[PDB]
Amino acid sequence: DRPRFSFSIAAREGKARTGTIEMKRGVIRTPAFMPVGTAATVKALKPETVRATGADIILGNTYHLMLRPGAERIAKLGGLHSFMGWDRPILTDSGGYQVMSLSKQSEEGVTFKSHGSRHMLSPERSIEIQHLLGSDIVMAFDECTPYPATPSRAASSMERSMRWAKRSRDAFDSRKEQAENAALFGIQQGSVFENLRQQSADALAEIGFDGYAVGGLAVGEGQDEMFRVLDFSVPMLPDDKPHYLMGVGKPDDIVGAVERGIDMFDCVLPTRSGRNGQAFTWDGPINIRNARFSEDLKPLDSECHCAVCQKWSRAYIHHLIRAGEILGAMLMTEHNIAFYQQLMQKIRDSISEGRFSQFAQDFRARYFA
Amino acid sequence: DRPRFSFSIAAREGKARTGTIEMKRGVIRTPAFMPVGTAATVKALKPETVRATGADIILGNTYHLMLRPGAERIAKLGGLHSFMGWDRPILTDSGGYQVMSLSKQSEEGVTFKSHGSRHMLSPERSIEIQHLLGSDIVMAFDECTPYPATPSRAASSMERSMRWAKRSRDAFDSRKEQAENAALFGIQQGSVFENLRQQSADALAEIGFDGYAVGGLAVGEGQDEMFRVLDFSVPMLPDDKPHYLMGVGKPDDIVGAVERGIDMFDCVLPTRSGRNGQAFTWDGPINIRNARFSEDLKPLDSECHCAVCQKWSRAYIHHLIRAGEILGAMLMTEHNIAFYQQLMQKIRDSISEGRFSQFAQDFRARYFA
Ligand SMILES: [Cl-]
Ligand SMILES: [Cl-]
Ligand SMILES: [Zn+2]
Ligand SMILES: [Zn+2]
Repeated sequence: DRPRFSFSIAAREGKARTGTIEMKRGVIRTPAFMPVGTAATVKALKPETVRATGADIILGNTYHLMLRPGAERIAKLGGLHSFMGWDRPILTDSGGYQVMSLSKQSEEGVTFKSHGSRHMLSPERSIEIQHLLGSDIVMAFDECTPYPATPSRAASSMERSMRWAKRSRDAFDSRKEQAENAALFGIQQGSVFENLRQQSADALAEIGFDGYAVGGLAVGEGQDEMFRVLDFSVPMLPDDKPHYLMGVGKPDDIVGAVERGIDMFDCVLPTRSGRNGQAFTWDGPINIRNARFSEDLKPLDSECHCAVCQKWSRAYIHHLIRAGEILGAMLMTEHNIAFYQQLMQKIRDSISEGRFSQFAQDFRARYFA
Repeated sequence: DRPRFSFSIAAREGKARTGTIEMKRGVIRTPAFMPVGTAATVKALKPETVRATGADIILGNTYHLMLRPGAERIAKLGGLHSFMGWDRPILTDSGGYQVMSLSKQSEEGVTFKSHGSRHMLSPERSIEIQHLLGSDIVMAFDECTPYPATPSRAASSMERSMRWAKRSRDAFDSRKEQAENAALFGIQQGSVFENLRQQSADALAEIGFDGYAVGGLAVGEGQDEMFRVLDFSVPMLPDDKPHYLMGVGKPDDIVGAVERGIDMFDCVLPTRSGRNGQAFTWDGPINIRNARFSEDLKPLDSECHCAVCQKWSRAYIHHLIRAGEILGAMLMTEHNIAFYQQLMQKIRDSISEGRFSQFAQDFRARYFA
């Protein structure tokens, strides 16, 4: 009854869009934020809590899960959805970034040492691992180069990534169960160079994908440069397909990226920085460990609708985090993920109502005040 | 409308009793197990989850809370119940054991260094701290001696504890809000010596308390010796008041202690050992980290009614705990506390039905098989 993958744009304002991706396991409202669930858990949250915050889809990692607990093992246990208890869509990263980030490169693929066993990844093996996991949105396997990259290392990694994108496409299409029930996204590369981004976009559009990610950003280029690259890169992608900015980001990063045509986001910031004591508020981030919160009976944020802000004070959460208590990480993480989802809802509503430009201005004025 | 403290025994079988303690913040079904909430949290659980497992009352610690976040601070923030979000009864230990365990003794009290500021505790100060916390069941402040104690160190600590019990009684009665809304328990001491236990029981009964704890056990004496001391010590206490065995214990410890007349228990074992990978089952404890569980799709326990066993496999929880994931600690802890509460429910039902002797035999035969 439900479709494999149907993206519908309900409203536009400038370059920003809002709409839905319908998939067999559920609907994804866009612009969407995906909580990161690296090792088959969104850290410190039950899946029901992740859903309660408003998340429609989570992200899992091919590289981590292939090492622990193992992709064939997860398949034997019934797939990633059943294993971790999340029955809605899951997007899996292909492994390319973490192989470079955490762990021998050739045209066939890459061999590497686990962060210390030896493992192989290729476009075909990445697609097969994501099939074994049961991913709903499969990412093409690419080759990343560190930042800052020379123009030579940018062009060579990009063209190989495009050759690997065609191999990923073919491996995915060769697996009937995958091609009938999942979607495949290609990844635009080319670093900060407009002509390479164009060559990458053209190659991916020639192959044909369900969605297009902007890769190679959120690697330490600063917000000004990221926005500058998004300015020319997103219009190169097919307008009628979703645009996914990998690894981004801070709340203001997300707002500016939506203003430039991005529909999907993932980032560890709300979870990781929550465990570290950083809470997001409409008046900017706060560090709850600061002594100024020790007797503050207000919730983390005065407008937030999350269950944490309905029940517990800053003072209590300050105590938990300073004491190293697990409940501190749980409450900070639930609030931060809920805050991110409320940001996405405000973005979606304001685009639908044709007042997203004003929302972005009002958001920034208060958030950086 | 609700009474300050009303203990009713609904059924008996041998020395075992089952019934209720009615208090202003709720009813406590006995025999009762109290999850330990040391630093104003039952580790890795929201209070709603603690309640969902069946807990009627939790335990907090005078010694830890007076150091962090501070008793006057908690009172300024509205009391411990409001601070941590648990609106049901709270029993607070008086500080005597942790002062000895974790941190200069005289007849007036004890001075000590925090585990490194300097602090004072006396019967009057302990009662006042528990008043500031808003405890529902206040423990008399006593002087503990390490195990194994000589007969001289046992008698001297006990008689001082009895002098301190009268001072605790007087300080409690002097505080109208405390005396009208909370209860006060005295602590029997005397180590493994029958005559000292009798002198202690007589002194406490002369003073008069709402309930009577058996102190000085669960300090490394083994189950045989603990049971031997309970055999003669519990009958010395007033029959018409609750009997509280502090710091106990393993499931078989609890069953045997109920067989000897104990009504209330607290222990860190289900929480602490849950975080460490030990799950309690009706077939005995298992360590979920063991490789034998890596592909085991069964729940932690085949009969357990808890939400963890309804949803997740041993294999998943094995992965979480081996990966150091917070959700592993959350799920193990919820299951273990739920298992303890189901044990207490089975104990209560079997005493009510006059088949507790058979339950204890059936429990032990299966648990140690
Ligand atoms: Cl994270
Ligand atoms: Cl604990
Ligand atoms: Zn909130
Ligand atoms: Zn269970």
